[PDB]
Amino acid sequence: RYKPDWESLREHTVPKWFDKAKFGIFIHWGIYSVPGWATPTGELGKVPMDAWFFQNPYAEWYENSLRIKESPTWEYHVKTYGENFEYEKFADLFTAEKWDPQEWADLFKKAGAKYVIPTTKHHDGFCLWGTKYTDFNSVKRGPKRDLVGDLAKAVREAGLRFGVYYSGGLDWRFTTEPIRYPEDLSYIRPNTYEYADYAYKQVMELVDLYLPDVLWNDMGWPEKGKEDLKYLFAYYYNKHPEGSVNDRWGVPHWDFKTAEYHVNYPGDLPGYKWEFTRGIGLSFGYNRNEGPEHMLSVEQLVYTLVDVVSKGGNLLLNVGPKGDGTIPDLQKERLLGLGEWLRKYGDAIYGTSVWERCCAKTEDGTEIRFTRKCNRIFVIFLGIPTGEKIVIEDLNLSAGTVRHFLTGERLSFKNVGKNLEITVPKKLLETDSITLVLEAVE
Amino acid sequence: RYKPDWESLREHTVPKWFDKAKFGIFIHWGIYSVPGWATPTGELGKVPMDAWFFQNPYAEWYENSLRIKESPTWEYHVKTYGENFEYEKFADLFTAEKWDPQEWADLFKKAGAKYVIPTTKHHDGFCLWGTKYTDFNSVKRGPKRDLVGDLAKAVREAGLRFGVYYSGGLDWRFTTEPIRYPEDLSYIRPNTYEYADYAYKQVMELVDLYLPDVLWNDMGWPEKGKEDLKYLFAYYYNKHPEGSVNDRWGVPHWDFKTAEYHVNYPGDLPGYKWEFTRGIGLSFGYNRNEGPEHMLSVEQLVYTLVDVVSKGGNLLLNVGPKGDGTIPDLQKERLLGLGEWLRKYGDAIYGTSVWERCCAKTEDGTEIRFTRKCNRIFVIFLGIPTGEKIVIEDLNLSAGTVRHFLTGERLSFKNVGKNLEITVPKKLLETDSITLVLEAVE
Amino acid sequence: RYKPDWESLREHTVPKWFDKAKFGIFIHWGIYSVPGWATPTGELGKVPMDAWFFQNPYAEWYENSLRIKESPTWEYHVKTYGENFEYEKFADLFTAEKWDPQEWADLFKKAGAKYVIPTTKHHDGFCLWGTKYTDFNSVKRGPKRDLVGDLAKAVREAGLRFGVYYSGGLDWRFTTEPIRYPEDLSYIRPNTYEYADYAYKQVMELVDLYLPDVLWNDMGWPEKGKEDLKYLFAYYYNKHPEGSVNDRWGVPHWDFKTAEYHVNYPGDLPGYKWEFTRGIGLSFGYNRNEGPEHMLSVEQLVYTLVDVVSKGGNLLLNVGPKGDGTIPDLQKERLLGLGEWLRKYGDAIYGTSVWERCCAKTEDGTEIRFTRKCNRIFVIFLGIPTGEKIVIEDLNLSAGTVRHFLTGERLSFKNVGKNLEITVPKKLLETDSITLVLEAVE
Amino acid sequence: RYKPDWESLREHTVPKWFDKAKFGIFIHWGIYSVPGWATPTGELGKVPMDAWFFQNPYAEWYENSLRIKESPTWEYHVKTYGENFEYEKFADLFTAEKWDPQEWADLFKKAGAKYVIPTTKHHDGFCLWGTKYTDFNSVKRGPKRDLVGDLAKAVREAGLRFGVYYSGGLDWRFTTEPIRYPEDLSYIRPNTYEYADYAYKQVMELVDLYLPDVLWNDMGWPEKGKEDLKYLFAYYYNKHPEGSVNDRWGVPHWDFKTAEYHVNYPGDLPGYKWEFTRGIGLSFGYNRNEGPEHMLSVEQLVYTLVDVVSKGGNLLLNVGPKGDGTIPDLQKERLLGLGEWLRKYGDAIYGTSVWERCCAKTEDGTEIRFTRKCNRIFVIFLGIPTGEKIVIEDLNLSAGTVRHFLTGERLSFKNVGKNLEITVPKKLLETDSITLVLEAVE
Ligand SMILES: O[C@@H]1[C@H](O)[C@H](Cc2ccccc2)NC[C@H]1O
Ligand SMILES: O[C@@H]1[C@H](O)[C@H](Cc2ccccc2)NC[C@H]1O
Ligand SMILES: O[C@@H]1[C@H](O)[C@H](Cc2ccccc2)NC[C@H]1O
Ligand SMILES: O[C@@H]1[C@H](O)[C@H](Cc2ccccc2)NC[C@H]1O
Repeated sequence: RYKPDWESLREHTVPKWFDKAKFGIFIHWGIYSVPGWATPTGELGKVPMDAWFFQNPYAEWYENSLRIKESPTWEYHVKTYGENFEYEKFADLFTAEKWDPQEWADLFKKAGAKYVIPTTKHHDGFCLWGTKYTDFNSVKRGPKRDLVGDLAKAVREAGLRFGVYYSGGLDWRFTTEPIRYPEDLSYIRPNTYEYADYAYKQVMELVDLYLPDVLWNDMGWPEKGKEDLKYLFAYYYNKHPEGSVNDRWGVPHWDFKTAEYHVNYPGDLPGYKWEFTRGIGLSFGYNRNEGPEHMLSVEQLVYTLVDVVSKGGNLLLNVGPKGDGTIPDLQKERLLGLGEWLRKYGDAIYGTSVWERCCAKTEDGTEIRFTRKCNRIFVIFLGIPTGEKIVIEDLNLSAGTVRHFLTGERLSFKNVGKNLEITVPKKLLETDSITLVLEAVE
Repeated sequence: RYKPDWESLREHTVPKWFDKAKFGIFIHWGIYSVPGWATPTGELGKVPMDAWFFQNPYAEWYENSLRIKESPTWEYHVKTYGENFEYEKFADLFTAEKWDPQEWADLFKKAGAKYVIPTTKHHDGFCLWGTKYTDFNSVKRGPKRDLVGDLAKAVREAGLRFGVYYSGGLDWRFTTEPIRYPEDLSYIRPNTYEYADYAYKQVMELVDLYLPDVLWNDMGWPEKGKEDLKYLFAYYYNKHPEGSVNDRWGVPHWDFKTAEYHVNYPGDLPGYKWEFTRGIGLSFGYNRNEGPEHMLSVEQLVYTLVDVVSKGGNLLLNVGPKGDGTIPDLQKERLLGLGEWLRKYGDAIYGTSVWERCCAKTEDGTEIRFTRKCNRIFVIFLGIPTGEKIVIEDLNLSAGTVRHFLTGERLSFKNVGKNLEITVPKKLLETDSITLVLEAVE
Repeated sequence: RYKPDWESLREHTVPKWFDKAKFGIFIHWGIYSVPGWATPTGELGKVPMDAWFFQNPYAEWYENSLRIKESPTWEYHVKTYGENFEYEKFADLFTAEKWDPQEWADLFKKAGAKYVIPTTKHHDGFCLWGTKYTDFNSVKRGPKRDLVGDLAKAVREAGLRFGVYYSGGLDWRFTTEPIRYPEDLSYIRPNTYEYADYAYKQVMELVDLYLPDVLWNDMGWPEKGKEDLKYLFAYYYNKHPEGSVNDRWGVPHWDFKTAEYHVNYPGDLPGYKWEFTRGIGLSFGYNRNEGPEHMLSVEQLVYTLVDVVSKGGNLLLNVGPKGDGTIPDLQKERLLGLGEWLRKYGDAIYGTSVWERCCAKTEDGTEIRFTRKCNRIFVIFLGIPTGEKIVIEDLNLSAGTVRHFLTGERLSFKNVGKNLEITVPKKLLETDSITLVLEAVE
Repeated sequence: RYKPDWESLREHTVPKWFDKAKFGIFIHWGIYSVPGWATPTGELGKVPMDAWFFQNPYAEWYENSLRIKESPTWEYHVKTYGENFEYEKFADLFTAEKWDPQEWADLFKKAGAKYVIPTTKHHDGFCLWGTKYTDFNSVKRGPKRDLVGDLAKAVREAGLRFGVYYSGGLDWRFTTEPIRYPEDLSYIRPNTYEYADYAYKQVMELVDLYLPDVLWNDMGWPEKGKEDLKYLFAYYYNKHPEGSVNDRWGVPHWDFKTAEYHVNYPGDLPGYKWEFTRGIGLSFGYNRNEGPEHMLSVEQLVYTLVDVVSKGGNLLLNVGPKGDGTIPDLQKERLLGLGEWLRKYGDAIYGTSVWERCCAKTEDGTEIRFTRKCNRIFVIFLGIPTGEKIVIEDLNLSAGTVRHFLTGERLSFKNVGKNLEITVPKKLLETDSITLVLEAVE
């Protein structure tokens, strides 16, 4: 039994399943998905926060942007929907007409994901389950359906872990003023006792109805409610020990940390479990303005996951569905392409551990990432070298045998000084897809 | 940007407008205005608090007095309205039948007021705006009108600053026992988390709907809610920097202090901005039992404002309207009379600063008050001397020229020892009204 | 960098070296070592606490015991040393005349310990290093030597890790009344701010002077100083990230938990790192009353270690030296015994991880424990079976091969139903020492 | 009387004398003044903090620097003084052989300073008065003199106000590890209750012995002592109401805020009193490596002061004396320069208030600043224009007359559109020194 205190909850470490899953699908879907619109300005960590909230590239932030008059979103809204059309009104057009959960889970399984996390309530405070705590949810409005639940059955049928995203820190149903600058976030929050009780009841509800594998909170937890978390975590873990919890509660406990786009990205191995999060494009919620110029390429996705994994993390890729319940093809294409590379190279990703170091580079700088599996050292090149002679800078293998991962073919190598040279026959190099993968056994 | 912490809110000082306004109208109007009744016992600071709540001379306290059986109010109520008539029932007779806000603002402008503050919710918890937090408000009951709002438009059209009074500390809708002695106030309060949230939401609502120039709280703020105030003040000031806030919250911040009847009245210059408050009569809410024997005279009003002003304060005079929305003539007379003296002598009051000292007295003790305006020193006599030779005790003017304020007429004066003698020709003395005003230029 | 807050320190998990060490030596050595006397009552968890402190079997508790008049220790003292003989007088008799730190480290290395932790200050508050915060230390009294530092140099040259034990929660130099019942521990403590600073300054000083590998606190941390630990842990981890901290501070953070004698002993796999501690006998400090009847036997030491290791823990075995600095022969014998067994079987102990289950037993009740090392599963019998037929209950191996560990000889086995039967040829059975160890590869 | 609580202390606003003084002298003088060495890296706000403490340009940080092995300061020390030479050894070389406090005060008076504030104790914890709480002070070591008191007597006889600087947040006598990165400041501090008492007792003692006009704390106040400040401020203000306090205590109360070099510098009118501080050069303590290339020029000092004053602030210019007590010539020259300009233009600086705006510029980009004194508006050009035609952008004066300040000569001007043009006859332009100053009366 876990007890309701930080010292006792320290005992709960991140579950083996999570540590091994390596790749998950985040899903930001809500009434904001309907206008599904945002100025695709850039990447968090790259856009000056002085203008960010006024040129918000995150479509889930539509209501906050709409509250800022004379903001691209405001202009777009009045021209498209009209001045008199309140944000909340989108819960009526959000009908998920063409939603098939089994199709999503199927697609996430094909894409190589091992877990899925949908936004159950994002900052606009609209809920995608039949909460008994508010009438602004998907059962009484829009869809008339318990999306969280039906999706949880599907992802589970597909044999995938299911977690929940929940906006503990922000709920615009409790405020009127929009966020215009980062500092605003320190005072424009629900602030009441009532809201702290609401968050607590709602996450308890998610724990009772769905017993998720992950509690992924966002934007901190209401100060007046931080202490409830001792009770909620004990309760949760006691019902579900292999459950997990992220680091965005603003309290002493968490099972794994998080890093967003540029924000918090580790340069080398950190000493704890973490998860990198990002959209395929610049937004989490669907943005009709994003085209391929904005999205990552399959090649880029793979390089990303491999880098995140060689560093001890998991990659939580976000997809942003449309109001009708369909997943844009630009995003479906890319999921399938990552999926495909994972079918071929899964074994060097899933279930792996960090090695002595994460990184290395060749003589002409192709970047190299490492992962472990007991005595087997996977060597992953972000790309496929042209030459057959290959020179890895600063590295000596103690191992006796290096093998070409996809074929098995033993390879010739020798510690040439402070480096290691290996010879890969073009017939092999020609077989790899996106990444030349070697396998060393010391 | 102001931040949600006491140290950062320290930066907000009392707005220039307030410091210069000098005189404001407080308005205590509510369902208590209908019985409009109280035993006119005396002045706060003069009535022994051992009997005060049982002989309450403040008519807005009607419900508290009514809850004390065998109390003059209780007797009067059962004879006039009946045992079976609950206090709350007055919200049905409170119909403001004859209310014209434009007429009030007009009258307050003529009376010389620069700002106005109506009680939006007094201790009986009835609200004079359409709050969404309670059904006991003027839109759903009584008037069927948003009094706060309609009055805010009017006072603003009249070009006057508008603030709000709000009973943060007491709300009898959350208690059943009456206050019988001062000590009772330490435990008979709403006390719940819910009430702290209610106050916070309601003042936020007043800030959102009306963005007042002044947040005038009363009776302290619910202990469980004091910390919200960091957030509310930052929020408020950030929306309205020239906004102001009084000192009755029981937290580290405030823009100006307060003093009631005898309670907290400074003897000389204090080193911060404050505001003296009092009714024209002994009550704030309308009291049909008060006659002129109870009210201040125009002469007394003027002497009061001048004394309060020479000491750095503002005078917040309270008027108590009737249930029909009309302002008793006894009170209208006096407002107009103060107004009249302000038309003549405004320039020695509005926009002034304290001088080296506030006070002085003549040889035969007519009291004298001082105000400044750069190098111009206004010298105000509380009354008009008969003689022409005048002797001001303990004072030497360094200034070269003294002038009779109303005419301009240079006057003859000399430092005669530790005193100053001046000669005012009766033709001049005969021109002043209520106060002989001199003007010195050093 | 770690930051001074529980959330950030959570980032620091137990160092890999500690997780893999499995076996460490504790050393209770102090002026109490001189009288080196205690009644061998029994084991913590088995002696009713109503009598425990009056028949204290822990000899380091001599001063507490002496403070209880008419207690075995009091009588013993009066008779052997006299009434005029204060406990602190032992600091001068504690001369460590025959102490050779390098012999100790040689000794601890032979026995198999991978780390050593001496008491730098026990409840009697005597310090075994030249602290600058007290004169009651080994540099100024007795030994005229920095025991801690001199021992650190030696252990480190033997290639073993060094940690320190510090009695943060109790210090008899700051109290007068002895502990008679467990409940006394709740109010009889130093209690002052001055004591909290002292404790703070002393651990800071140990960090600064010897940068220990483990900070082993005991009896909790002074309530007034609990918040100092955020700073101290951050200070310590930023200077020594591979450093570690136990769980006896009473704050949200720890790297490994502790169990003592019967107290807090897990029956199956917990999910965090812990360490078990006990003496070779019933006391931690030297007890000249203890005979082999009170000590564990090499066989019991071995079974203790295996049991602890199969459950994720480390065993911290305590050694109680004499005031002259020699390690009593009954204890030296036993270390050597354990050390010999480790020489033969250590590869199935050091560097291992837990398996799916920790335990199993033979049809005839010999106890079995498991440990893992990748694909290799070590099956350690707590003793050596007689028959060649071996039936382990409730167990089926999927593994293709099962080898007899010490020789490597493949063995025959088959999953006979819900059990597993293996045949161990007497020649092999006769080869093992104390424990029959098998190796299975899946 | 002030009461010991933030709400009541709010009553104390910044004293009129301080608001009107505008210019003050800071004096960093200590044993660090002896080595008087530092690498002139640059200005705070412009040197990346990742390197800052290893190339510290603030010479008073010598001990911190010395504590970092292989740091310019460490090398410099070892080479010049030796390894066996501890920093505290400088207390004995700090003999102030040529110190004449009255020459200093004469000097500060000529330069224009209206108040002086010497460091009574800097981060190295050496005290420049005969404190009774430490032996590390100027009465017992070095100077054998009460520097603080002797300097207070002199400054006060010169008719200037006296304040004290006290390093409440840092004291290296209580720590061992140096600050290497800004984040260290969060855990490397005295941290003990004993230190909080000490700090408390030492400021109490400065109040008691010299009743300073300003209490200038630095680096925040020990967390354990924050609540002591309610008592101390109340104690101080009740003994000296015209006393004042800066904003580096980290509690709800302060009389004026502070900005340092680039750090916290306002671009336009804030709405509270603040003070700007910087050295004549890059360091506060004497740096014998600094040459004119590192110092501001009299012209830059003047523009600095005008800019600060037009924005509501005071400039606290720092002077760094030598261990013998003489003020280096490059700095004396500059004070005198500033002092001469103040002799001519001071009436447009001392006693002024801010105007509606602080700034404006000429069509040709010469910067302009404004200051007020009732109806008089001073227009200070940061330099002297060449043409006689002067076009100030975005500005219209309602004022009837515009005079050339130093002479009084009426000038011609007209609001040519959105600008204002004035003609300054070269004879006048040639009369001004460093800044063309005009005077406008409305
Ligand atoms: O859209 C949400 C937001 O991007 C947060 C991160 C964030 C950080 C700073 C400003 C806005 C948003 N990550 C989770 C997303 O669901
Ligand atoms: O009627 C209210 C009450 O007089 C408070 C002052 C007060 C003080 C002590 C007892 C009762 C009331 N001032 C504001 C008025 O609206
Ligand atoms: O003597 C110390 C005591 O055993 C603590 C545990 C303890 C618990 C309860 C009573 C006495 C002791 N563990 C370490 C030993 O050094
Ligand atoms: O050396 C002191 C330091 O400049 C503080 C400000 C400061 C801030 C950050 C690092 C070092 C110093 N201001 C007063 C000076 O005496």
